[PDB]
Amino acid sequence: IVGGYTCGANTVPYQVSLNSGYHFCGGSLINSQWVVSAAHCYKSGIQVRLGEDNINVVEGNEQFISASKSIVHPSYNSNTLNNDIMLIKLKSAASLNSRVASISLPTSCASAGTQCLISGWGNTKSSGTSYPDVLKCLKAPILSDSSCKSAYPGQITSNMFCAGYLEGGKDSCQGDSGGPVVCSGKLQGIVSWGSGCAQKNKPGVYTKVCNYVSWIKQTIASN
Ligand SMILES: NC(=[NH2+])c1ccc2[nH]c(-c3ccccc3O)nc2c1
Ligand SMILES: [Ca+2]
Repeated sequence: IVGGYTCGANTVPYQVSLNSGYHFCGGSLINSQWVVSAAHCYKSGIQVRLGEDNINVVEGNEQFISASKSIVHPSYNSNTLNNDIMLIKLKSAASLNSRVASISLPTSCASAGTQCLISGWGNTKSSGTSYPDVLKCLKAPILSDSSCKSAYPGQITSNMFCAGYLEGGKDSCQGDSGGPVVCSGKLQGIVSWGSGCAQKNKPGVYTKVCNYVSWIKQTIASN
């Protein structure tokens, strides 16, 4: 996260870190046995880390659980990143409490102007790599479809939305992929891609979760 602030330990209880010997992506806890992240974060050997704040120190509240299965959306396209969503079932259920809690799925899509909270342990520099130890937060508004499509002509599908600042300086960045974009207490987006990080006129692009709620529900129901 570039231009963001330190969230404060466990203030984002649904945030998870996907770890394979190092933190590589973020994710969101939606129930005690399922996490939602981005299909481009897929790999085998994933350990899900819940209740985390400093990812390099065990400080208490952490729950490390291995992934039992990862379900990438069947229509995920790695060249366009369309349908960039994945579900991870945990080997055992997490113990939910005030530090580890699930986030609700939306009932409607959000409108441009809606303010959302984006969080993650990704890069905090737009030029160079500086990964933080603790969770960073950023408040960003959803942008109108015309500004999004004017910024990335031909690259935005109806399963994507832009959020951020066209003047530059604040954005999600590498290491944040798969994490949450929460607006009014509902999971509306998943960190998916962007051109560089925090560059002027190049906002972040996110998976539009409201288009997948029925798939998420049907898939969890059958697995
Ligand atoms: N500017 C952004 N809003 C952004 C967000 C997530 C990203 N994730 C990545 C990324 C880069 C290399 C490998 C995996 C990634 O998810 N770049 C990213 C850029
Ligand atoms: Ca820790």
